[PDB]
Amino acid sequence: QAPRRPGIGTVGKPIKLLANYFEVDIPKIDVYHYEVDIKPDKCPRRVNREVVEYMVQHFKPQIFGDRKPVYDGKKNIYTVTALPIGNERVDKVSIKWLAIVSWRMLHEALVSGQIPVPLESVQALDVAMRHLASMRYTPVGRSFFSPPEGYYHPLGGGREVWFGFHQSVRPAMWKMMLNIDVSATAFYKAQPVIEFMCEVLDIRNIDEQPKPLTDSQRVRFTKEIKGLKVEVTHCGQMKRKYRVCNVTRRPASHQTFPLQLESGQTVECTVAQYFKQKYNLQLKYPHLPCLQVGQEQKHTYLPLEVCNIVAGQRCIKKLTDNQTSTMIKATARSAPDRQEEISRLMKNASYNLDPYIQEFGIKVKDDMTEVTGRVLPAPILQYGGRNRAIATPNQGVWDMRGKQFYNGIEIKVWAIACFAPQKQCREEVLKNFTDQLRKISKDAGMPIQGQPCFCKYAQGADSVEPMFRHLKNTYSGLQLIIVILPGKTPVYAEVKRVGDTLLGMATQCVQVKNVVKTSPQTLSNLCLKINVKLGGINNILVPHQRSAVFQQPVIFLGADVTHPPAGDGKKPSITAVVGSMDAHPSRYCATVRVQRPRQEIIEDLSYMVRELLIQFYKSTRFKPTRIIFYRDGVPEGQLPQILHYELLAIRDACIKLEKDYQPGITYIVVQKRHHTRLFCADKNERIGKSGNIPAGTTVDTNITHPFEFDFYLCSHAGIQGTSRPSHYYVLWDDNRFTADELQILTYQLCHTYVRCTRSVSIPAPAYYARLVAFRARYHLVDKRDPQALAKAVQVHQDTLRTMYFA
RNA sequence: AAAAAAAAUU
Repeated sequence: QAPRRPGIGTVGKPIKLLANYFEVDIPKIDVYHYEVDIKPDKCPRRVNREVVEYMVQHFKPQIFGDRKPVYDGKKNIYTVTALPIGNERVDKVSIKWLAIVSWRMLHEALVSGQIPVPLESVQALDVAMRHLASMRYTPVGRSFFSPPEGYYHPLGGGREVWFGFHQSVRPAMWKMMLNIDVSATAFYKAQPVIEFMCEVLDIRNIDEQPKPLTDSQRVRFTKEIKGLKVEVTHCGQMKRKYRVCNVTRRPASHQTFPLQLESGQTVECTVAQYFKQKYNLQLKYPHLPCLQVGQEQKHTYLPLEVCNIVAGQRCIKKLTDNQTSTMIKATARSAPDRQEEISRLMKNASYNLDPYIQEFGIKVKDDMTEVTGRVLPAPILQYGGRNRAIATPNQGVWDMRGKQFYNGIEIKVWAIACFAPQKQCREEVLKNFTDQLRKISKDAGMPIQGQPCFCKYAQGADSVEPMFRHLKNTYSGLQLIIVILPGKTPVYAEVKRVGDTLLGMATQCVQVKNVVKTSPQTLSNLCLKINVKLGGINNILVPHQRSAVFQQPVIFLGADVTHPPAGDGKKPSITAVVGSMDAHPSRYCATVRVQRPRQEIIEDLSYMVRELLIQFYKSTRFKPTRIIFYRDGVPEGQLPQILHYELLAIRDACIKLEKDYQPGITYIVVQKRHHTRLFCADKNERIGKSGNIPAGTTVDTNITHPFEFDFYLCSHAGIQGTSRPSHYYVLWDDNRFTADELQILTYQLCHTYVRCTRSVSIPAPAYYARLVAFRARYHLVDKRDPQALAKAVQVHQDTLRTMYFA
């Protein structure tokens, strides 16, 4: 149980909106919940649905009547009236009654408040409404897809775009709502394994050179196919499927396995020879490796040429850079375009004609729910210099033109390390970028004075550490190294490992293409990062517009955790907590840890908060009387456990610091990872080419929680596609914020982000936490272990208190 | 890595 919504907000200008939420009308009835268990039970959900379907259609007069039950594909089945089964395990499948779920109770929860929304009742409603979809389409998380028909969008690397939709049912202010959004995700093309391989290795003619793969080629191919299912072609249309657990180092020609004889003895056989003796198949590519499938001890190896990628597998592995861009061009669409697609999808699903939805007397509205939101007023920013200019945000954006940093750092001692080849970045071009940067930096109050003390060309990652060591040895007062990089490169991680964690030196990296073509905007943005890295302040919130929380010392924290990529289970999850270090709030310090893979709870949270509080005290000489904690979204089903642990840890950090130190805690989870979309009802209110809602629009009624304290705030200007409004859930509040105070404060924090003169989509602290976690992933790049991983992530004392993550 | 937004048996 979270705190109750204290009231609704009154600040700002009302704006009429439409939300991809569709009203659901449920009957006030009892539904009946049965358990099904099937043997074997390691089987995919699509199989179980087949079994249950076969069962329903066949055993009508015996044990089903003419009812239309609904099934989740696993263990749960629901019916609108009781089955003539009583209380009996009927029989490879059995059914036995479990419980009654009350939709009457769910209705009352929504208009009363006094009990938590009953999740078993919501679950039964969801299963019922997605039952037909689950048979017609391929289910993926809470979404549905079908194979490309009438379109084709390959991504490269054996991947392609499938279009589909997200569907979920959620309790809202007075009613259950159906949330529908259009969606698109990457799937693997169903094609032979050899063609998959050629795509991922960029081989244009596999018959050109019949020689084994290089080690790099095999490694690259391996990371790509590991975990996928494949099916075999050499058996008479049997087409047995397997999962890939590895790719052999040896060609099929050289790969051996113990061949078991009828007697039970074993002889050594090669894969190539086996396929000849057994299937009378002489391999075309005995130089290519095999797929190891099944257990890593059952020695089962498949030559590539007898294998196809199984149709219909989603790509969980991360997309590359092109891949991602390619996908966005095919999938993104303006707010109005998306708005039409949702509505068309909605009109074309005909939910009220779904005979399952009818069986349960459920009704859904055809039209997007209308909602009134409010556009919050944007805070003004205070700049420095002799004019002390103000910036007034306009549609979520302002600029540095005519403005000096609130506190600008003078830069007299700085170096250039150019890791791009000299021919691609010659001294004259380098001097040109340098001259430009200096003019711009001087205009911003952060003058880079004179010539660099050191400017040298190098190549490769291995050269970073010796050069940086020399630099630290020779210029112990070096303020900055500008590192020039040739595109994406392993030296970046090396520069950050060496500068952030080994030696404690500030570095600002810049792509050579940006050095070669100096745009004013780009150089100006570089100054923003450089100034704070060197301990400057770019701007502050004009102080009089702040929350009453600033009457006393207050600290703002942001927290995030990043998990290792799919496949990786070895690599750790990373936890990051940042905290404000002044009263503006502008400057932040960071803490970071490594922990058990996949754990969402921030395990060292108490330790981490304690460090931040101690550092806050060192810097301001006050103890905060309040702690405002912004937590990145977690999985809904785990957040009671998350909250219980983390709220206690934060409390513990205070308690373990000093007797009688009890600051008030506000704990807010921020979620961008959801499918709620908001559109202007009035065409004329749409902003930009993308036609999105204005930066600052806030919604805290109608589509939000029926009794708890949550709101949507779209803090940023929509540049492309359809904006995602961030969702804020208040899980704890000792500080008794009113709605306005907390919505305004959250919005203001989106204007304190140092890396751009724009309101960003989440508060600065939460955003910095993400950056910090991402930087630590670079520190771990390696090119006893648990103690070694913790050390790799610990940054040097000389940068530990700086904003190295900007 | 100037930056924000943006789609996710063998």
